[PDB]
Parts: sequence; C-alpha cells; structure tokens
Amino acid sequence: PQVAEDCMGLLQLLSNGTVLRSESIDLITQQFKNNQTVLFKDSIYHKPNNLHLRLYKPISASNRTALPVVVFFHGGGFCFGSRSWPHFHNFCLTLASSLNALVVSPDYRLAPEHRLPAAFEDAEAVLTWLWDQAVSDGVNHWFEDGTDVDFDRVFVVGDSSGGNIAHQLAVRFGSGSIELTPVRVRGYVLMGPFFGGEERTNSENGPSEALLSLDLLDKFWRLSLPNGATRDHHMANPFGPTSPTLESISLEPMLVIVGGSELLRDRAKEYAYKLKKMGGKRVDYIEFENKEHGFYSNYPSSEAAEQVLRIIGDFMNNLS
Repeated sequence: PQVAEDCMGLLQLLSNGTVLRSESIDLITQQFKNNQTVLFKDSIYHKPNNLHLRLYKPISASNRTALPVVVFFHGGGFCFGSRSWPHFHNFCLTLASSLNALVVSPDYRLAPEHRLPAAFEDAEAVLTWLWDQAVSDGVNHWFEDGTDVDFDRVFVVGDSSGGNIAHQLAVRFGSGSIELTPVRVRGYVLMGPFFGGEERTNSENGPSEALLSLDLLDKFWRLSLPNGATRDHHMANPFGPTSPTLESISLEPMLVIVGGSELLRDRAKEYAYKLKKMGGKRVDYIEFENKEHGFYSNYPSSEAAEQVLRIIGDFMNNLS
C-alpha cells in the first residue's frame, strides 16, 4: 500500500514547522490585564541536519539584569513536535516571561525516520552550540539589540520525551564526559518524563488518559528505540541493566513534576525516589493530584499550570 508512504510523509510534514526570517515579538498574559512582551527569533544550530532552535528574550527584565538560560526540550514521544508549534511556542513565551529567563527551544530529529539516540545527539549539539555562543561574544548578535546572558545559570526543562532528553544530558554532564565551561547547568526539570520499561507499573496498567494510552506509549518506544531493542533499553529505562550506575556519577539537582492521574506517574516517582536514596542527589518529586499528562501546557491560565511555573522559578532561585 502506497497509503503507507503517505502516512510516513504525513508525520514528517506535520512536525516540520517553520523558520522565522526576522525576529518577532509576541504579547503574553501573566498570572488578561497584566501583559508582557517577549522577543524571539529562530537560529540554526546544526547545519548538516538543518536543525533550528528558538531563542526567547523577555524584554522588560533583559535590560535590567543578566538573564539565566532555560533550555526547553518539547515533548511528542520522540515522534511529534516542533519548536514552532503554537502549543510549544506558547509555553516558551510563558517560560520566558514568568521565569525572567532567556529560553532556548530547539528542534530535534524525530522517529521513526531518525531513531534514538538521534534526539540525544541533537540535544548535546544544542548545549555545544550554546557553549560556542558563550565563548565567542555571540549573544550580542542574537537580536537587533544587546543581550546580557548569565551562562553560569543554565537550566534544562524537559517535557515528556524532552524530560527523558534532560535525564540523558544530566547523566552525560554528571559523568564528566561532556564539559562545557563557562556553560554551567545548575538544575534539571523533568516534567512527566517519558521513561519506559518492559514490565508495567500500576499506573501504566491503569485507565487511559485524555490523549495518552499505554498502547500509544508502547508505539512511541517501538518506533523510536532502535530495531530489535526492548523498552528496558537504557535510552528508555534509566534503571535497566546497561547504565544504571547513577550512584557513581554526580547528578545535578533535579525536579520531577507529574500529574496524579498520569500513566507515567509510577515510573517518575520510582525514578525520583531511587535517586533520593543514592547519596548526594537532591531530587524533589512533585505530584499534582488528579492531573493528566502535560496539564502545565495543555491548560495554561489554570491554577495547576501557574503553580508549576512558580515551582520552577523557586527551584531556579534556590540554585543560584
């Protein structure tokens, strides 16, 4: 059937997004009366793969002080998503304005065309691109304006599959493997992190969500993990028999945020508490009762979404 080549090409066109030619400004309503302007523009960070990221600058506080960096990795189960998608663009406008930080929102290669670890390799290229900009006075060319950026205050915020990406970066940075001074990642925020495993948890065997189901999560892993791999692969299960030696590596402080009704609740809770009992690991586990996957971005202007942005801000303030 040729209708199969088309549904494949549909996935590519669906998450291809667009690239802005010039810088643009949007209005974002803060926690409909209080507004805020956020400057943003697209830049290429990997020329061979034609991968772009979006930089966000809150205009009001950028001229007041040096901004910390928030690298945001969007979700999509390693198969969907783009930094230009309005759902993710709106969340980054909220991230920049509420956290008073420069937001870096990069695209990354998607499965099944680019199976894992293609997404993790792209994430490291993002941080390496950030390092290249930091040491070369490149922030001054980021906009038609000066930009003061505190590269000693970098934070990685990962949504769903981006939360998995954030964990892989935290491991690679904490193991002394990659090292990008003066870029210093002080903390990691894992928001409903897309972790997997062959054996099911109780919440994974529970009722389906508004969008997520256990069958959909299985199809995500199967289409994104390499051919012939199981859900116990280290790229899916952080505690699989491949790279579970997290006791040795020095992990940065972490924040795990999930909804109480999430299918991925038990995996993230087990992930956080296995880390809390490892020595030298500061991990805060926060569970929002009766919420499903992506409540912080699926329902903005709701109380739960605003509390998440506050918790991330407090988490950033304490770490610096």
